[PDB]
Parts: sequence; C-alpha cells; structure tokens
Amino acid sequence: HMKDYDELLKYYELHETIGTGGFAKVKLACHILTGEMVAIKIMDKNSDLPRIKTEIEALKNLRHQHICQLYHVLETANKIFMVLEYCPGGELFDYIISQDRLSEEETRVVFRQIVSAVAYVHSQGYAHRDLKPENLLFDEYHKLKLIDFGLCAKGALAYAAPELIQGKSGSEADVWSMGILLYVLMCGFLPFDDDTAAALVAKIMRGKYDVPKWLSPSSILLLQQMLQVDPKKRISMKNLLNHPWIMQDYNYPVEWQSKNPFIHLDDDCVTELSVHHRNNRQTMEDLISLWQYDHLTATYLLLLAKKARGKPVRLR
Amino acid sequence: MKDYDELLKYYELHETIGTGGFAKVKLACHILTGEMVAIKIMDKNTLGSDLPRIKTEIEALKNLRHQHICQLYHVLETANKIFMVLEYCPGGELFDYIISQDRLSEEETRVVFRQIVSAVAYVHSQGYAHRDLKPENLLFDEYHKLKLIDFGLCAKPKGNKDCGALAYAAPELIQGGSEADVWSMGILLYVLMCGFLPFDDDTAAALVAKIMRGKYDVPKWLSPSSILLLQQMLQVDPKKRISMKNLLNHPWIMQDYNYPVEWQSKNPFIHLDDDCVTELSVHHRNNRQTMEDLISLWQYDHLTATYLLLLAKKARGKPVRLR
Ligand SMILES: COc1cc(O)cc(Nc2ccc(C(=O)Nc3ccc4c(c3)C[NH2+]CC4)cc2)c1
Ligand SMILES: COc1cc(O)cc(Nc2ccc(C(=O)Nc3ccc4c(c3)C[NH2+]CC4)cc2)c1
Repeated sequence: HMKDYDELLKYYELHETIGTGGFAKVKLACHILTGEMVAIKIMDKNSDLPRIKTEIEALKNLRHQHICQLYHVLETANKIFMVLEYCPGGELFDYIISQDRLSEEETRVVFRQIVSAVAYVHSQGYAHRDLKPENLLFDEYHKLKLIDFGLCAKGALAYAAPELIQGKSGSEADVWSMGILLYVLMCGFLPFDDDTAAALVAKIMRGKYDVPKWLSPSSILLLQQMLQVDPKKRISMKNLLNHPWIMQDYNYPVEWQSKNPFIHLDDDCVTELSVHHRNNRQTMEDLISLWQYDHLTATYLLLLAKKARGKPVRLR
Repeated sequence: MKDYDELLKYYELHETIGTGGFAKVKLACHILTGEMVAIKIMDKNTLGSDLPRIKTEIEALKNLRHQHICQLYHVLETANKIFMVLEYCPGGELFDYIISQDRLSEEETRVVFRQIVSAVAYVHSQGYAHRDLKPENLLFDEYHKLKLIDFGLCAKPKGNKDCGALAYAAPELIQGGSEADVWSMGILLYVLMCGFLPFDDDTAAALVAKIMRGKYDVPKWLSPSSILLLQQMLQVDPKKRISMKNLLNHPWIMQDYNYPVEWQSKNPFIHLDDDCVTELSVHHRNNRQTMEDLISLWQYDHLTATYLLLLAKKARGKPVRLR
C-alpha cells in the first residue's frame, strides 16, 4: 500500500519527480479519466503550514488564462497535495539568462501577459508580493502563467519596492516589481544590483538607475512612471492597461478580464459528466457550482481544457 | 546577473528540476570537461532558521567521499546565493522505483540494499549519522547505481552538539546514536520486499504508538532468512539492534554474492590520479608539482570541480581532455 498516496492514486497516475525543496516537492502526473497531464505539489505537512493555507484560499478565488490553475486539493496523514496546471515551457527567468536581451517588440508580447494576470489579481482584492521572472512559467503553447501565491495578501530584494523594505506593509508594490521585470527583459541586467544586500537596499531607496543607449524614449518613459520611489507617484493599474507603450504595435489595450468562468458552465462538459455520475443535468450543474476543489472540480476543469486543444469531450 | 556572474564563467545553466522552498535545483553543464552536473541554488535571505541545515551539510560532504554518496564538486557564495555543484543522478528516486512496481523480489532487494549498506557503513566510519534515511533520499545515477543524498539532518553522534520522516524514525529518536540509522535501513528493507510500511496510520499519534510497541506483519512470501534479518534490525531497544559489523557479513547479505559488503571508499582524498594532474598542468601551464599542491587544498572551488569531474570522465571510459 502506502496510506499517504491511496486517495491520490485512485485519480492520478504518478510520473517523474522534477521536484526538491526540504518541505515541498513537485511531481508530474496524469489525470486517469481525462488523460490530461498535471503537476502535483506534494507537501510534507509534518511549520510553514497556514502560508500553504493562504495560497490555496487565494487560488480557489483566482481564475484566469495567465494564472496557473488549481484543480484539486487532497490532504492525508502527513501530506497536502495541490493538483496544478501543466507548464513544461520553463521559467521566464530561464529565457532571460540563456540569451542576452529581448527587443522592445519581443518584451511587449511577454509584458502584456504579465499586466493581464496582475490586473486581474488586484481586481480580486489581492497583491502577489513576489513578482519576479522565476514566478512566471510557459505552458505547452508558450503562454505565461503566474505561479507561487505563498507571499500573497488580501520576496526577492532586487524586485522589492522601497516602501516594502523601509517599513510600510499594498498593490502599489506589485507595479514597482513589474517595472524591474520590464527593465531586465529589455536590458539583460537589473536596474539596482550589488555584491552586498546593505548596498542593494541603499540603491533601491535612492532610486537612480542606468538608462541604456538602445532603449527608445517610449521605453524610458514607461520605466520612469513604474519605478517611482514614492508609491503615490507610481503609475496606477488603470493607466498601465492603456499606456501608449502598452499599445505600440497592438491597436488595443490589455484584456485583463478572465476568459475562465466561475458562474457560467460548459454544456458539453456537463453532459459528458452526467454520463459518468449517471445524474440528470440540474443535479450535475448544482454539484459543480459548489467549487469544493475535489475530483469533480478537477475532472470538469480538465474536460474544459480537453475541448480547448481540439480533442473530444471524453472520459475513459 | 551578479548572483550568476561567477557561476556562469564555469557552468552552462539548463532546465530547473527542484523549486520547493528556499532551494531550487537546476541542471547545468561544466564548460571545460563537458560533464553534466546538478546545482542546488539556496536563497540566503529566505533561509533563516533552516540556514544551519545548509552549512553543516556542506561540512559533512567536504569530509564524505564515497561511490554510494552523491559527490559535492564546488561551493560558490554571492550577495544572497549559496550554490552547491553536485553529481548528476538522472535515474530518479528509489521512491519512484518502489511505487511504480508491485514489490521487488528478495534477489532484487539484495542488489539495491547492499548499495545502501556500503553507503551508510562509510558514513558511520566517519563519525556521522545521516538521520534521514528513506527511499526519497536515494537516487540512481546514469549507470543504475544508488547515491545517498541530502545530509541536512546530519549528526556526528559522539561529537559536539548542534529527525526525519516519522514512519522511518527509531523508537528512541521519538522519545528523545547511529543505532537509529540501522532501524531506518530495516524499515527500507521491509518496504522493498513487501510494498508497504511495517508501521502505518492515518494519525501521527497512532503511528508513534505502533513504532513504540514495535509489532508488525510478517507476509507469507517472506523467506525465513528475510524474517530473521528484519527482527534483528527492527529491535525497539537500540542495544539489541544488529551492529554495522554484523550487518556487513550477515548470511542474508552474502546470499548469491558469497563475499561481504565492500563499504570502503574507492574515491581517495590523498592519491591524485596521474592523467588528471597532467591534463590540468597543460591547461593551467604549470608543473606537476604545484598543480598537485593546489589540488591538495580541497577548497571546493573550480579546481576541485575540474579535477573531480576529470576523475569521473576517465572512470566513464572517455577522453581525459578540457576545451
Ligand atoms: C498557482 O501556481 C502555482 C503555485 C505554486 O505554489 C507552485 C506552482 N508550481 C509549478 C511548477 C512547475 C509546474 C510544471 O508543470 N512544470 C513542468 C512540467 C513539465 C515539464 C517540466 C516542468 C520541465 N521538464 C519538461 C517537462 C507547474 C506548477 C504553481
Ligand atoms: C549530497 O547530495 C545532495 C544533497 C542535497 O542537499 C540535495 C541533493 N539533490 C539532488 C537532486 C537531484 C539530482 C539530479 O542529478 N537529478 C536529476 C538529474 C537529471 C535528470 C533528472 C534528475 C530527472 N529528469 C531527467 C534528467 C542531484 C542531486 C543531493
């Protein structure tokens, strides 16, 4: 047997680890009924436990095309499992460091996905508080997914906002980190960087940085607005979404609004579930809208993704 | 880029495999030798109370050199980053092997268990106890050999003062030696041959009670040789548990091999392989005498990195050459 893995292994076929981290691990798996690939964050529950519990609560309320999806939560004797969206494309961090620097046009394709995700987070009354390129992953279609909501509220020093260091705690800090991200994408180096943490802090607080020769005046202007030391003088989310730089080859503002619904349900997905549970229709729809994040939330959301990639609405 | 400036002179960085907590493991390639490595990236200002678990592990690994222990090559430290350059183990956990199949035969378990015994007898000979033996902590290299990993809960039982999975934990360790490691090897032995733990429950309080009472199922498929080794290793009193010396040449261990476990290291601290020192002398452009004197330091810098990977490359049947 194994009593920690009995409930899990009714629903998932467990694959390669590709995980390690003292308390937390990540294992590849396959959802048995849909055939669909997932990633499982297996926890050794025993410590840092109600910061796993805040992440789960945030993710249960956040549903978005640029936020990596939670399907299922399972809890045993010495485990918490989190069944999550499959992101084989790697970190955004892995792209920056392996190559030199993206073009303005290349950075815009990527940055508009970061803005869409973060504007949705803030609309839900949350702040991520750990925005960095390690925390943005690519799916199998090369689209960005915001991960790790472990520091979220209703991080890395180089990305940290002056007021966050200098003793005030909320979503103005996220705009700053997006400005650090913007700079690294286009330059290939951080705007504030030092050999000692005490000299890094001093540079952030002062707020002076290099303006490379290759940067356009449009790029220089967005950077100055986002990298304001006073969080009151930093660009608002509303003005970011439709900024001239943001729309500079796209003749339209960032679509930050979710295409992943909580309150409207796919009929092909409800009929194909009514076949398995042998319910009527009203019974199946009423059960799904509970969003308990059990096997039913898992099967439905992995059915919704199955039709999206062309394949039929079919359970095995 | 300033955290990765020194690292990226020596290593080409590839796919991320761990992320868990403060620690991310990244695959990489050592530029000069061409040899594949794994890099443990510690966030220094995230760590906190679990930062002593890092410095003690490094110090233990600097002193442990064996064929059944995952080798440390290089330690690098920046503004907020500790790096640990480690041996490449693409075969997966021993955990992954166990859960995938039914339950390994007595003969299958012996091939594997003799590699665990070699590894742990060497640890104890160096005055350490691992304290976190479990199948998640044993990896396969590209040649299907087990390597012992994660020395974070490391001991020195009769040295100066500074736990693990509950199911593997020795009775005396719950209530508060290297006698505990022999118990955990006995839990490992049981799971390999049975496919289930000898003590298992839904609640931790009911697991502890089962460990302390020390009673367990003896499956019908288990040989009387297997039943005998198990009761010797799974003694509640750590004084009545089988010693390492008696384990090394136990009748169960020696079945089909007809020689005891060779636990002694084939990886030396003193003898400096000839071809490696001559290959390094031509690259650095100095004599064999002060190349040898510089290697002799074991600082765990780029020179330990290149030398120990050169020694690895030779053993693999490959040319002793840097680019
Ligand atoms: C909300 O999203 C979260 C929250 C959290 O706490 C952690 C994660 N972490 C993930 C990490 C990795 C993956 C993932 O799918 N990675 C993946 C999948 C396949 C392959 C690789 C990585 C790399 N080798 C090729 C195959 C998914 C979530 C998310
Ligand atoms: C003493 O050794 C240690 C100490 C420690 O604190 C952690 C580790 N962890 C490791 C984890 C993984 C690997 C490793 O090499 N795994 C690996 C390498 C390549 C591939 C895989 C895993 C699986 N995907 C295909 C390719 C090595 C050490 C060790």
